[PDB]
Amino acid sequence: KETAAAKFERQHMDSSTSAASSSNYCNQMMKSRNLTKDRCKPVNTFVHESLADVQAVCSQKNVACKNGQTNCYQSYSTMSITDCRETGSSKYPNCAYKTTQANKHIIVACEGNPYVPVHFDASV
Repeated sequence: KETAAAKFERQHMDSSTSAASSSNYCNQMMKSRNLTKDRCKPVNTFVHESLADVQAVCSQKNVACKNGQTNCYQSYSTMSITDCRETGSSKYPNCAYKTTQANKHIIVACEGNPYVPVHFDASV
């Protein structure tokens, strides 16, 4: 099985671009990151910053997670992100996503030693 940290990296990291290229960014990325394999993952955020910068969020502002856990952290600075969400015409295996590029603070839950992101909670 995938470690929690590796799954976060696969689902949420895109350090190769500074921002979403086009309207087709999400369709391309959701597919290549294997998030459309058995089903269409309905919502997924990619972060366009270095892994180091995202990992550093675990030592930033400690905040509650949406679910009530206390191991979430909000980035002090805004980061380049792309929100990917299924559209109305999306039907597995023909997954279709809307691509929304933005610059926001990210909030992640962190766990482990080393203490690293294991879940993407939200952006603000």
